[PDB]
Amino acid sequence: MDKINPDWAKDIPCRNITIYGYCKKEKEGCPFKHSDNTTAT
Ligand SMILES: [Zn+2]
Repeated sequence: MDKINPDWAKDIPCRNITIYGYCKKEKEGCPFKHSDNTTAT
């Protein structure tokens, strides 16, 4: 599996958001949907 559609990263929370509650590297090529604006369940 070499092709990865954004739908994959957007379905997997980054350890940053999960552990640090923030992904300062989000601005970088860090994979996953790091959404820290729309706080939802
Ligand atoms: Zn990240």
